Amino acid sequence: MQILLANPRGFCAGVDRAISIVENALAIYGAPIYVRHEVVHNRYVVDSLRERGAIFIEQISEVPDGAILIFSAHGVSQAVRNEAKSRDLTVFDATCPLVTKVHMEVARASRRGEESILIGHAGHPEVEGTMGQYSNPEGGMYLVESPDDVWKLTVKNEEKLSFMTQTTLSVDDTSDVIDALRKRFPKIVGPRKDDICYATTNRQEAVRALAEQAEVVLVVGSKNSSNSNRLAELAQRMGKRAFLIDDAKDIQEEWVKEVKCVGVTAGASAPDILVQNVVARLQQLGGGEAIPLEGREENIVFEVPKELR
Ligand SMILES: O=P(O)(O)OP(=O)(O)OCCCCO
Ligand code: SF4
Repeated sequence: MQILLANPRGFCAGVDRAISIVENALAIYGAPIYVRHEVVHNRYVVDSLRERGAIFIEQISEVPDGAILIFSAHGVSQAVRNEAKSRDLTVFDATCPLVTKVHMEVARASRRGEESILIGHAGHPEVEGTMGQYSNPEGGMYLVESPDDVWKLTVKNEEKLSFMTQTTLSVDDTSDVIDALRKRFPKIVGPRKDDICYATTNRQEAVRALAEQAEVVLVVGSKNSSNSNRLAELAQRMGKRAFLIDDAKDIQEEWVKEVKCVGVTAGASAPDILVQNVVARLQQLGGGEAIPLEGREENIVFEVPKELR
């Protein structure tokens, strides 16, 4: 059985920065360091950090006075930030710079009192954080997930309307929502294409090329990671069996029995050691040396804030 590796795969620049922010906090200040939400949606990364004394909470009212609190890479609402700010807390912000870029647009729309539409998945923490930058009651901030949602949306002034997206969506599905938004609201203003980040776009392009070659695709990533689920979905829609797995223990022998080519990729929140262990297990199940595919080069790094070097 041949094993192909997608390229690019695995950690993006925002995830590497956010993990480094927690580790450095722990190294500088000691345990405990509190973190609002899983710093990234990866069970291994979060368990790792938990065993080293990070405490992950959902709500700020779970954090003691005077503690150190880190916001996860997904970002947080103005309300969360004020709730932390007017509290005793030392805060470091691990929000990815590419999520903050979208927040700055929503904030500008809010100040002008002009309506904004976010394309994103209800309940996702990045969506809560981004919707949560809009506060002007004179305007409005609306979430849409699909063309159907666009077809039922009514707004107050469609002459003054902008859109923004979550960064970890399907490029193809988002394109269909934006096509609907432009047809419904011909004056709507937005980015050229979407706010989908380089890392999401690049891993979906890489998984398309992988699925073209492989009969079965394993995507290393946790169930609550949006971008990881989009990679699995993409391979499934190309007609390949695709599984989202946390680690090598999850591989069921039936999935690769009689399979001549298996592909492996990893979401932006999944560490390389997990892919290494998945490859070692596929080798036990008859796979040969892992062959990395040729891929688009990634060169972006985001540094930790100087306070945490
Ligand atoms: O893919 P999602 O947005 O669920 O988040 P993740 O933690 O799995 O991957 C890194 C994204 C962090 C902010 O975009
Ligand atoms: S997936 Fe994209 S937006 Fe999210 S942390 Fe990575 S680079 Fe940033």
